[PDB]
Amino acid sequence: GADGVGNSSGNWHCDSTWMGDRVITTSTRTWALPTYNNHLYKQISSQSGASNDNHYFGYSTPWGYFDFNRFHCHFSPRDWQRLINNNWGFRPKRLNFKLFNIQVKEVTQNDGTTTIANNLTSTVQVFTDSEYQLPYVLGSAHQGCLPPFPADVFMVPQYGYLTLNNGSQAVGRSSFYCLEYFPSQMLRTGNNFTFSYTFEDVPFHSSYAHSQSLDRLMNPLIDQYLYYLSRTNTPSGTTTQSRLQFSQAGASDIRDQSRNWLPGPCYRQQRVSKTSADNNNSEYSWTGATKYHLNGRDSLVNPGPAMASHKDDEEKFFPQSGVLIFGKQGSEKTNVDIEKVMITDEEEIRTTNPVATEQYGSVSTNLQRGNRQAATADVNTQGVLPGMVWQDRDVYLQGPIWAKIPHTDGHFHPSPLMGGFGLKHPPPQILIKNTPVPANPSTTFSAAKFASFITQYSTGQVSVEIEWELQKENSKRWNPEIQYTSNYNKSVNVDFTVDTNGVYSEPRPIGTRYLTRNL
Amino acid sequence: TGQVSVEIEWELQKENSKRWNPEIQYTSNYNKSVNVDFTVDTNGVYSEPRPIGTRYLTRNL
Amino acid sequence: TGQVSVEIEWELQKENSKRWNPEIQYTSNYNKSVNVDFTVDTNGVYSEPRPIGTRYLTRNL
Amino acid sequence: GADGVGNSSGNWHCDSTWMGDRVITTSTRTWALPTYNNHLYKQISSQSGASNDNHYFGYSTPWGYFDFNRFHCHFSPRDWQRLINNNWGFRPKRLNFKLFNIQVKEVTQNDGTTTIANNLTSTVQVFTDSEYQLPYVLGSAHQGCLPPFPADVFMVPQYGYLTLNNGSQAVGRSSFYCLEYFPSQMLRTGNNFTFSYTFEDVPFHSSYAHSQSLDRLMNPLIDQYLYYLSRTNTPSGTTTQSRLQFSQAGASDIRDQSRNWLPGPCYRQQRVSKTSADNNNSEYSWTGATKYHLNGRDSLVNPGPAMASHKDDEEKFFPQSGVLIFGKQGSEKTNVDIEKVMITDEEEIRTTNPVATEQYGSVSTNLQRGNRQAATADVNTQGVLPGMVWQDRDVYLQGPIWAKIPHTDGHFHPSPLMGGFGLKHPPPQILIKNTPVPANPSTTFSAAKFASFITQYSTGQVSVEIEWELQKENSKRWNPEIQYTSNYNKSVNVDFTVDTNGVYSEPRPIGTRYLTRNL
Repeated sequence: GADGVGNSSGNWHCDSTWMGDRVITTSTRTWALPTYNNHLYKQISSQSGASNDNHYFGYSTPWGYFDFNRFHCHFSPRDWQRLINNNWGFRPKRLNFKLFNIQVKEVTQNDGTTTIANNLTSTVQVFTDSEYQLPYVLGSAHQGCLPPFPADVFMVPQYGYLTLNNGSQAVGRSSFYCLEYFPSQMLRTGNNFTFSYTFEDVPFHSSYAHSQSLDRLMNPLIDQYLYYLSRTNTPSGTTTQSRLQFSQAGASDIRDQSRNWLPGPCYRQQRVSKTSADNNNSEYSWTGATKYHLNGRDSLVNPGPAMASHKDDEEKFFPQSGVLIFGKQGSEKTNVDIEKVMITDEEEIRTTNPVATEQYGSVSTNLQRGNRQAATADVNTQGVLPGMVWQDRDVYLQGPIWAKIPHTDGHFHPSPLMGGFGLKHPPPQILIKNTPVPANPSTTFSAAKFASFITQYSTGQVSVEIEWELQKENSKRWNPEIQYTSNYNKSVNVDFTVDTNGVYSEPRPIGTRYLTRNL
Repeated sequence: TGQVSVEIEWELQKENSKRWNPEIQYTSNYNKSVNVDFTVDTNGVYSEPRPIGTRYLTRNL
Repeated sequence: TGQVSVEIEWELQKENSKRWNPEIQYTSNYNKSVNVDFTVDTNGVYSEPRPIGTRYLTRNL
Repeated sequence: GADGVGNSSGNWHCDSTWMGDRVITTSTRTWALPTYNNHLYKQISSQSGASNDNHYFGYSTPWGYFDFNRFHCHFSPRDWQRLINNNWGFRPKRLNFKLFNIQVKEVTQNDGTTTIANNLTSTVQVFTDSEYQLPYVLGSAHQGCLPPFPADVFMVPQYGYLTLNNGSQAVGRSSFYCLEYFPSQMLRTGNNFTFSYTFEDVPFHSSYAHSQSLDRLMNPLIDQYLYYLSRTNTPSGTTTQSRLQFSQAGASDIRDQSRNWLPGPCYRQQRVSKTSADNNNSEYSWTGATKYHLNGRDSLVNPGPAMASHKDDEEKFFPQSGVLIFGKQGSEKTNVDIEKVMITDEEEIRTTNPVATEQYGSVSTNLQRGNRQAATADVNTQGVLPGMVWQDRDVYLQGPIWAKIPHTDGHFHPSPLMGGFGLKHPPPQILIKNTPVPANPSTTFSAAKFASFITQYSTGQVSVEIEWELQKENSKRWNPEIQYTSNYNKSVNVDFTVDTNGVYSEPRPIGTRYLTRNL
């Protein structure tokens, strides 16, 4: 804190710089914090009637929180293009955070019109846990981000959490956390708040696409010295007899060649098309879904393991849940049409990961003999076999930056499914509250709890700064790369700009992988 | 109106005992229930279900 | 015949938790019984009544 | 431990010395230790049918223990007479303990006659808890002391303990202690054991008797200046009228004088006589007893609070349980006659403590008025009132030296009831065991527990040394004191000596208080 009431508690840093190695990003927004719940905790549970897998049990706090998990908070559409076109990889070294210029207003509903006036003595209290002692809500891809466009004002979302349940009823192991029981900093008008954070080592995200499929690793000019079994039986006469022949695989085959590697694992998806006439007429939405079954209830697998989507020369098809889906500007919550959503497309992983809608391969069912013919079956699911390789999912732009690895005895490879950077100790949650002000107590002592409070809210500015490390590309490719370009044709509205009514919108998803590497 | 803060320092006396079999302890019931004990209800009212005394661990006379 | 002695050093990891309501603990039943649990009987035969697992205290995932 | 098998592990000190301030005592005995229970713990409970107050629940260990709680262990009859006749008080400063010359024998029952031979490789294991973590059995006045006469050999008693019960069944709070779970020292033939101990401060025991009763503190020659109400009404005529007169109390009254002090508290006893013809014909033994009621069961109060016994010029009477009772040489356990027991007599406390068989005093029941006459009742019980004084019970000779104060939130005036010195940290228990030797296991692995062991026992010598502090008397009394004297008349046998068959016996109890002090 500092001097106040007529002295600002901070300026607007809010700039982007590029040092040739690392990137430094800063952004600033204006927020408004309501009082939630009327200053009291409440338990919340699902409805009486409900599906067995829709039940939940939890609590809802008066507190509220700041979250920037999304890139578009930290990157303009232009700054996003120094990154993509010019770089193979990037990772989040370090960040910095602060709040300033806090001011608290009180409102009076007298008569039919409200009035709003400053309360200079009121306070706001803020803390960051940083010991990871609370349930961690971030990384679930909720709403309430800092707006992508710097001039908008946003509303701070409410905080809540869930724990173990049986039906709609709690179990004995379920925990209840009172946020009032942490140390926090009470900020009056002239006071300000700061903290800084340091990311743990994490591998770079890969913004390259491969220039070679795992099918073809070799030169067609030269034959292998290994043999495979080419032909099972021979035409000895008008009737064939069994004779085993062997061959060496050259450029005329290439399906029969020996290899050191296999594609990544798969957990299979249903296929649907964007053309409405193609798809079947029924509800398969839930029945045809791919699911995992945990403790007697089923849960859809929305992102799934990373897989190529539409195969080759079919754009029309995408896996049912297998991809991320973003909404356009101003889309309603429920039952919205096809042209309102923006469906992501991942074709860049064809070279390693298998297509989401097709089988991994085929495997031999039985042992052949003289009188019993061979047979085989398609394998729809694979775990990880020694000697396989894969890629991860794009981070895109408006998608999530990081997620927290659960605390467990084992985990295989941590990278999270939606995208981005798995962290064992991610950026800590920041929680904020309006301190309650009692209103006009009775003259005689009571001992009952106060039901009456002054109605008030607060507002101010918030600033975030992150340092990013870059991985440059060095490549001998002769011919030019594919780049991200805005169309040069004329239009009614420019892309990624405000319209005539002052509404900022994002036309399309933008993925991170354009530049090409060889496998 | 305003805020008030209290801090107290307490001294502890540890137990050293050769008893072979296990002690009686204070435990919250593991069975399911509509409301958890020592927590707020659906209307936001905090309550204490039962009195809790201090003497569980055993000494020999 | 003779005697044998074994000594092991164990390292512990303490819990730090903000949970408001009390944990589930392992407790021996306070009701009366013919024999105490985890003790010798009238013929001098030591027995273990039930398996005891290690995980009671709770963490958040 | 030390060199062994042909070298002794210790000598016999065993002597008494007097330095003019403190006394130093040493004694040595020979012991024999059997194996108990066949090397295994057992729970023990009362019988199925039994009185509600006779139930118990506990355990019996293979271990056994050394106890000297009794003076006659540490004092001959002559050494006991420097103490009594020459001293006002004594207390136990310090002690020292050791075991030596351990030897272990194994016995073979083959045919109809046993043979006994050395086992040189066998061991004995001994420990002292000293942290007071076990149930403390000592101070309950059990048998198994070191013999009073140095030439006898004694048998080491078995150890056991009790805990909470409900009926004959255990409760959940009852504890089970395995003595194998303490550190102990394993002693082979040439090895020896030692430890020393230091008593905490304790007030001297009082071996004086008072030369003044609390009745008479004053000189008869002079009158008091205080007044009391001598006479309630006056003979105004043939009929008396009420007039209050007052008087000063001189030597002709002395019952009416003012005093600063009161006698000690009382909890009353029934009276019986040594003459058989006097007592009533019935069983009042249990019904006429004085008892305390704890948790729904009744327990006799055997010693009771310290009180004078037979009043004055009645020797014939003694309180029912109110006194200690010792048996003569070779008395049977149950239903023994009057002349076999030795009943102690405490008359020396008349001057302060009230007689055990009579009331403390009388107290006014009601408020008088014109038409209602005064009334009063006898008070059979008193707690402690401010400004009272009392004395404690004699320690005698063959009675117990000390006891352990229970560990509790409060206790009033710790001195124990049987007699002697209450200690918060008394001398620790010493526990001893024969290490088990397996016998001839089967050739094929079993995993069952061994039921078969070599039959063997051990023996050796034990030595105890205690330092005592003395409090000398300084008195101006002109005429000679009462002393303890052995009768000079001829007799068949001398007192406190062996008989013609070699049996040592103690003729009478000997208390500690002879020399006189003024109150």
